[PDB]
Amino acid sequence: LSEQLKHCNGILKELLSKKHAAYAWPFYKPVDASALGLHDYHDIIKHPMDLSTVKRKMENRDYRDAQEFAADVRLMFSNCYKYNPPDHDVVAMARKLQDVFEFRYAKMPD
Ligand SMILES: COc1ccc(CCc2nc3cc(-c4c(C)noc4C)ccc3n2C[C@H](C)N2CCOCC2)cc1Cl
Repeated sequence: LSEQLKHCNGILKELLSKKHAAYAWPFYKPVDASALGLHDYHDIIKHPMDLSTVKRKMENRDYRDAQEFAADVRLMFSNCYKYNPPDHDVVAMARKLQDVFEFRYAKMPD
């Protein structure tokens, strides 16, 4: 639905909003592995994803349905849970942002 894609865009805007910036910020841009010294990142993560990429895809009308959008958002979180030890600060931030996402995604119009 166009309606469902608008709900997805609303979620995306919320994830990027000041309200959630304290825990969303690591997810704003692609992981710069070389800059961070994470020289194994691209050997472990096959499909990098981040909120700027989700935004560009939405703006370019790449997503054809809500589930395609959701798969990229969940991919972003899964990459974080795969790469980082579960006690890492960034994983705590991911869990909080994923809670924001999942509870609002569940309110999808249908
Ligand atoms: C110009 O504005 C910026 C400022 C900072 C960044 C990227 C910084 C960054 N971006 C990061 C992305 C990750 C990350 C994520 C998210 N998922 O796996 C990894 C690795 C991890 C660290 C990242 N870090 C380092 C920081 C200091 N984190 C360390 C760990 O605890 C949370 C804070 C990018 C931009 Cl564009």
